[PDB]
Amino acid sequence: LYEDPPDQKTSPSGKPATLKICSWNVDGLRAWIKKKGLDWVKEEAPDILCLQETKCSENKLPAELQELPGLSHQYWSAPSDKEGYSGVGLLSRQCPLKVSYGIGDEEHDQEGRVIVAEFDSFVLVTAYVPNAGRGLVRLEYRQRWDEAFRKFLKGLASRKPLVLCGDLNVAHEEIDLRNPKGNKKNAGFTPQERQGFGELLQAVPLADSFRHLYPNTPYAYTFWTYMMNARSKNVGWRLDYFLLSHSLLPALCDSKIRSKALGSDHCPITLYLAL
Ligand SMILES: [Cl-]
Ligand SMILES: [Mg+2]
Repeated sequence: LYEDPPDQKTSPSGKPATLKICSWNVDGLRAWIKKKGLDWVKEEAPDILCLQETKCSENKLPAELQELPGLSHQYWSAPSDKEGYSGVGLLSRQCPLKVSYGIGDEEHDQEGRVIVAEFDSFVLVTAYVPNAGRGLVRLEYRQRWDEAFRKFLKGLASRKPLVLCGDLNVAHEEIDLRNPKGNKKNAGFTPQERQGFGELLQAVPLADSFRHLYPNTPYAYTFWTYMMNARSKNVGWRLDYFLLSHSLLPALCDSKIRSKALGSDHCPITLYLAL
């Protein structure tokens, strides 16, 4: 049983939130639209909306999307017929200084997984990290991914404060999933993936915004398998994060998990900063 606390919209020093970022693995744009994903997003009214697993291989974006109120600057993984392609999206009220795609490493840049948007005061990265796979078939690949990604982000953070959000496909600690003992050998909770996530936090460095604010809170999940009504039982995993440069912690007001928002097998997460 989990109840997200009310939105806290001031920083530790009392500054009003000035930026609201929403991130959501949508499990396919079209299916998500059908399930009222966009109605929810219009209620949330974020300054920036980051979407993962759009499954938008085809050139044509749905019309509902370009028309989304306020969020007129929209960046999508380039459409691709490549097998294994996932697609991410980054939509913004303000025009970014600069937008980039991928992580400068060809092995990891074929599947539309990463968008970088630079603003004046910080850089925003959204990512859909590769799942380690059924029977751990993509585990060795995931370890090469974690290292390249860590290095790429360490590079960005050296220029400007960093915000990374998205589906990072790992539950960090035992408190991060309902069933830690049964999943030691499943994608998302292997020691390798937990270790990669620990090295990410250290090397960049980055802080886990939710767990920073709520260090003891259990049953706070962000994903539930469609299988066997896991969501009804809250049999879930926290795979979605906002990770912040330490220098942004004094700007951090709250980090939310939108437990009841329907539309996908993940729920949205939301970040408030005072910048
Ligand atoms: Cl994946
Ligand atoms: Mg999915």
